[PDB]
Amino acid sequence: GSSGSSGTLAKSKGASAGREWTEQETLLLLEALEMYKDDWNKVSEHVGSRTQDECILHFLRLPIEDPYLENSDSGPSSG
Repeated sequence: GSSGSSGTLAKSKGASAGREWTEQETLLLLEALEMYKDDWNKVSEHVGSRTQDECILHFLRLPIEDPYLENSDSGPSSG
């Protein structure tokens, strides 16, 4: 089924337990993406609790870049 150019899709997560990227991690990934942009081996190390593979994936997950749009707030300290 094809409607538009972009591959429309939705992700439903709630019960499936496993791994999760925390706002903290998300940033780390970027920090390295600047220095070890290509050097994945290091990237996986920069983060801390992530492997080369995982890192690569996460990278292809983040939302689209916007010119001007108020993003969510850090909020409380999620435990």
